[PDB]
Amino acid sequence: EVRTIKVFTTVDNINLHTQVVDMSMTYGQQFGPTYLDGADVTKIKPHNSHEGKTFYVLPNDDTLRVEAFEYYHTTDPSFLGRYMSALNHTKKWKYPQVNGLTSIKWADNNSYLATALLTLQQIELKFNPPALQDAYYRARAGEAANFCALILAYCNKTVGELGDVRETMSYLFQHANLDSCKRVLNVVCKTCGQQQTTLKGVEAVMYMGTLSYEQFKKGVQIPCTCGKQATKYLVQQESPFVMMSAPPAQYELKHGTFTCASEYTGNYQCGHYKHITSKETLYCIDGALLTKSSEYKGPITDVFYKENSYTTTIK
Amino acid sequence: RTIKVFTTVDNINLHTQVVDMSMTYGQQFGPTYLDGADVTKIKPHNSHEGKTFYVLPNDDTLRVEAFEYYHTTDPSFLGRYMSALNHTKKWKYPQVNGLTSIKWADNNSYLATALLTLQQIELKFNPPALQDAYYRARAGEAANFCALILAYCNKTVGELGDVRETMSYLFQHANLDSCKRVLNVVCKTCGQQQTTLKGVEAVMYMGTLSYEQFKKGVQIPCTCGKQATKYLVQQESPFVMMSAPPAQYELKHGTFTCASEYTGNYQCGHYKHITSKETLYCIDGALLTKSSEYKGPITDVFYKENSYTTTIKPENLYFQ
Ligand SMILES: [Zn+2]
Ligand SMILES: [Zn+2]
Repeated sequence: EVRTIKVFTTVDNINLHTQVVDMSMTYGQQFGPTYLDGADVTKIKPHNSHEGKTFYVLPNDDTLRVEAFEYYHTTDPSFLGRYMSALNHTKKWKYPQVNGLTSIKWADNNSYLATALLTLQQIELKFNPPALQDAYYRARAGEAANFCALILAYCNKTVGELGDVRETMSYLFQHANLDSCKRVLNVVCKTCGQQQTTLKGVEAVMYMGTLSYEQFKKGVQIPCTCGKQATKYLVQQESPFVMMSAPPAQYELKHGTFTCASEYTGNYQCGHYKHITSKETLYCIDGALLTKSSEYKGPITDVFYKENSYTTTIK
Repeated sequence: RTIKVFTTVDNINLHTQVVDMSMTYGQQFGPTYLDGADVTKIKPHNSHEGKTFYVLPNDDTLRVEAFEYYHTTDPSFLGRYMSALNHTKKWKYPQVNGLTSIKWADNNSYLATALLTLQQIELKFNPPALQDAYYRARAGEAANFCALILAYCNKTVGELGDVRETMSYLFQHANLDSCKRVLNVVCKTCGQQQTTLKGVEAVMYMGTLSYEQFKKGVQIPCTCGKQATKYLVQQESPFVMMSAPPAQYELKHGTFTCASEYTGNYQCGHYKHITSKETLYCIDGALLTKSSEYKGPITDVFYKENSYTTTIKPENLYFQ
């Protein structure tokens, strides 16, 4: 009167849970949304050949919730669904090697993801969630569908939406081990005196307002709260890299003075990112396309620099 | 001879300048504006001494000032803001039913109902520019707020606007972080699937005007081919906005906060605003009409909210 097969369910592909399913009910009626080898089988009834196979499901009990938390480092019950929704699209993208880096061929307004992925491959960073570390290793090998889908899911963005590199890195850095990173700034006003500040973690590696790391060390003019103008400069830096960002204008990149950079062009509300990396010369990676030149000038928005330990000699 | 003036991108940080009356403002500052009017090709006058002029964010410091005030990095923003402001400063902003409206001009009806709506829902803007201008607009000086909405939406004065699109852009610049929405979709073949939305997506819905109908269930396609039922499980927000393609719809006193009526089509049309107070009021630019009931082609309805949790049991969804 009820026929069954044995299957395995999982939210992480590591902890497998035996389930006996009724062959007259769909997987969705028994599990909720269900996937077999990436394929959506929610509307399907079980087949004899499915016996023994592993199905991804969403976490709808305490056991699966704890396992999702330990793998993704999220308590949001919608995370896996939104990740699977992104993954439906990113699994169709192509991820060619371009000058030895995994890129992404243009699809679905994904240029900001391409330059973020290329950047992550050139700065020293360790991700805390096992799912993000695991997917990053796979991305490095040219299978970046899981990693891109996770990026979208951790930024709560959907495929096709406009992405911003600065916001994207900020979300990802929040899931990286940047706790030891340290930054000390000093701000001097001719009338108010000087004020020092110490930043840790993500705030210690990102700055908004200047693209030049060397200008940041020499001092930048910023509005002072007294209404006058003041000079802010970097006193100390402890981090494996720094990310310098600014509202775009026209900026010149020169070989050997930076690690990599992002350029933003086209319609501002739905624009296009290109990646520039410094190797033996400058390479402009534009999705699957490659060009090379001695220098590069354009609307740069983010520049990444290598760092270890810096202390100023100023004052 | 020469005179001292102030340049600015945000009207907070003022940069002292000396200009000469023999050259244009443009030769000295680049593109330059005085209360929205383009004075790039104008020579300074005696009577300009001490006035504050907007300039484009043409070095790193000014680009930081513009970013901190407007929360955009678009280099075209300031020019577009000024171009709109040169017009919106000439609009009239009468008080209608205790609310700041806009007298009709330049196809601005969508901005009027957006402005009237913002004065009736709880919303905090993140950009200082929008915060400051909203407060001024609440008090009746809405020219800068209206010009900023145009700039943020990449719309020019005179262009046909869309209220739903306009609110999307404004909500994008509002603190909606803690807003949350949980939905359930039930298919007889596929079972249940729950979805959670945050931010702008948690307060906006396209497909039905009726908040009550959203709670009770709406029919949608399922990828298996049958129709499924989508309904609201949980809502945490100070308001919700329900939108639909325009259709004849009856608004009843006490059942909604305010709504937008649209007459026209995809190329050209006109919006009016309907608010529920002691009775229903249709604010049509400067014009006020009071009615016990209202019937019209409604496209957006706003409702007050705080915390909602469904009492539907999935197993009973179709007992209706
Ligand atoms: Zn000061
Ligand atoms: Zn179905």
